[PDB]
Amino acid sequence: SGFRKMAFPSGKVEGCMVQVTCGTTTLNGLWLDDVVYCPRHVICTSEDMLNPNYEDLLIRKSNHNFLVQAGNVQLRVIGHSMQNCVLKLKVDTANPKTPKYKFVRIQPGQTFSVLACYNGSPSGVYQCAMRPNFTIKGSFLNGSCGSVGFNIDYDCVSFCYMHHMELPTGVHAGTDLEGNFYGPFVDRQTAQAAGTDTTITVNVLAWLYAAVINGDRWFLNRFTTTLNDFNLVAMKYNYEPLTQDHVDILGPLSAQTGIAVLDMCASLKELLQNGMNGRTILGSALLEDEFTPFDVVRQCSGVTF
Amino acid sequence: SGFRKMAFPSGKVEGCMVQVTCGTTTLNGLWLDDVVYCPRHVICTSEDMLNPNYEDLLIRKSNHNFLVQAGNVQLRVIGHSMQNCVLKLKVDTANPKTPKYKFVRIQPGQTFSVLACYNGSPSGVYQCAMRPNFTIKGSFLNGSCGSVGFNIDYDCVSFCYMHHMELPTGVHAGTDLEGNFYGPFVDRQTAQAAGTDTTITVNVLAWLYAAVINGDRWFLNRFTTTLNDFNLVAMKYNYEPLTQDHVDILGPLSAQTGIAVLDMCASLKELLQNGMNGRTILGSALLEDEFTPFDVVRQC
Ligand SMILES: CO[C@@]1(C(=O)Nc2cncc3ccccc23)CCOc2ccc(Cl)cc21
Ligand SMILES: CO[C@@]1(C(=O)Nc2cncc3ccccc23)CCOc2ccc(Cl)cc21
Repeated sequence: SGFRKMAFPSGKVEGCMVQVTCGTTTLNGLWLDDVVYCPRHVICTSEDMLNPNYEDLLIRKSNHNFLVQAGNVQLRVIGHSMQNCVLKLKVDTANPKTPKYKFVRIQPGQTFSVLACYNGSPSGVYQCAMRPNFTIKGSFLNGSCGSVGFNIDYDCVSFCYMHHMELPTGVHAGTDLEGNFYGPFVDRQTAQAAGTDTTITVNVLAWLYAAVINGDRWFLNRFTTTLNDFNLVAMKYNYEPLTQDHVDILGPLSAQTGIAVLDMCASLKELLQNGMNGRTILGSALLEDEFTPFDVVRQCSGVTF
Repeated sequence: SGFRKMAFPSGKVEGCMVQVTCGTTTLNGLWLDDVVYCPRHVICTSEDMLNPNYEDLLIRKSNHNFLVQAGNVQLRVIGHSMQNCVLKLKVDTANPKTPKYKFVRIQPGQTFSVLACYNGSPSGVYQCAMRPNFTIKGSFLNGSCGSVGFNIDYDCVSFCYMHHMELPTGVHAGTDLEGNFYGPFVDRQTAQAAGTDTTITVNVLAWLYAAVINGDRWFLNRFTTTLNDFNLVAMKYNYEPLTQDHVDILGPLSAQTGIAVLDMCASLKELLQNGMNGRTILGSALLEDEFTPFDVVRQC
């Protein structure tokens, strides 16, 4: 019993974190095989950030301008190139701790673990979701750029996020490991803002199934709803639309608890329209949307890596 | 910016998790140097659990009755001894992945990371606090016994908890790594219950200081309180008493934000009286008590 916000074990990623220094700037890099990946903004001064021409700034750098430190060992950079907003530093040593890995681009609503790092040293691990507005509500201080987000599927690490920026509201923006930003963000010090966000409906439903599995049933009711009527209510409360794909994905949890997905939607509708009435669900007074249906099944079944 | 419930990176502990099997029972063990630590209840059958005589059950076991698996490698048990409620299995191989470590017994209110494991394989990592009633609100299924709690301040892993039991309310009980239970619990299936839980007041105050550091001030007020008047109020909401030690520990956060500890106590009293009025503090509609003053300074 019990239901916690749980991250994947971070060991496979810890063995890939390195420190990347370019001039006065130090941030984190991900060392996989003979390449160190890091935000291309590592080459910018604060003035360069105002309006950077990354190709022009990079052409002025040599391999020896990039200092890469893996623990207490300096790696030698033997090549450098840019792919979108990520800088790829070729090094002369393949990382012996390189796990089985893939680069995957996730969709909003998907969760992942973040290994927050400073000076190439892991500091903490937490779980978060890619918001519908493409930001993450992370916890990152100055020096955290290059920290990565990942999932583990069997023995394979799927890297899905690299940290680049903090927006004025304190939320975060980054790229996939191919350097493509999540969201309409750019790696430039210019006015940017997180758009209006919405709640990840399928994840709230998954978390309500988790509460039922853990013995919390007060919110259940005799009612059901149509998918269209539920989506009218979801639109009203700034919840993401629930698709037939979401309903299908919740099938296993629906079969286990005996509560049809549309039956759980009618519980959610009542919670949106009436609140919790002083009660809590899994120790929360808010509807939690950072557990996917897969996270709920994994946590309630004890999947290992 | 941002404030998350953050666990320590688990890699140093992942490299210590092994599977321990004794007869029909399989659970997790912690392999440090040439010793594998695990709950002594691994030697019990479901029947033995009501009134086990562990000394008598253990004397009947030989080294070959314990199967220890580290990944896909079977380790050879060359000795076994019990220390309180933990079984220590001496093995013929020192763990090459043994980090710098220590065993520390924590106090209620302290937080730690749990690396939940099944069959010697890590499943996930999360952050816990030792509740005032000596239980932890974990996430543990059957097979999770032997999973450990730890902190990693400055490259040294301080192991503070080993999982042993789930109480009827779904909360969890365990021991330190010397096998001493936290709380009045025993490793037997006799009727046991978690005592009435209370809120960790010093941690709620630390988290309010985290909220001020992150730019939120809506809950502040023009009032202060005496420590005794605060405790008289807080006790009515099932909050733990705030001691002068707690006030001293909050000194650094008080100096950084410019909000005296007793001024923050007055904000807490008001929050308990009013609720949040539809507002949130650091993304929460409840007062969070699983961040210590040390955690707040580390993260902010
Ligand atoms: C590279 O630095 C920037 C940044 O956001 N960095 C940070 C990222 N995370 C947490 C931060 C906490 C505090 C201070 C900075 C943080 C700030 C300057 O302008 C920009 C502009 C664009 C980009 Cl892609 C990054 C940056
Ligand atoms: C030895 O296992 C017991 C147990 O609590 N195990 C568990 C520990 N964690 C999570 C659990 C989730 C679901 C099922 C059991 C769990 C159950 C029998 O009585 C007892 C009595 C004492 C002790 Cl020290 C352990 C136990």
